[PDB]
Amino acid sequence: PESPKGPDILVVLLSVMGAILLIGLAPLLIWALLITIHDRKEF
Repeated sequence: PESPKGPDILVVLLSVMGAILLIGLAPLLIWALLITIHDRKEF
């Protein structure tokens, strides 16, 4: 019935899937920021 309706697995799995996405975007965001920072430059 109420087998944890929060299977930590599914919740952990989603959170895991979320962490993976953040990790992948992390360097892109940092690179993007550096690039945006280097690409953006004023003018």
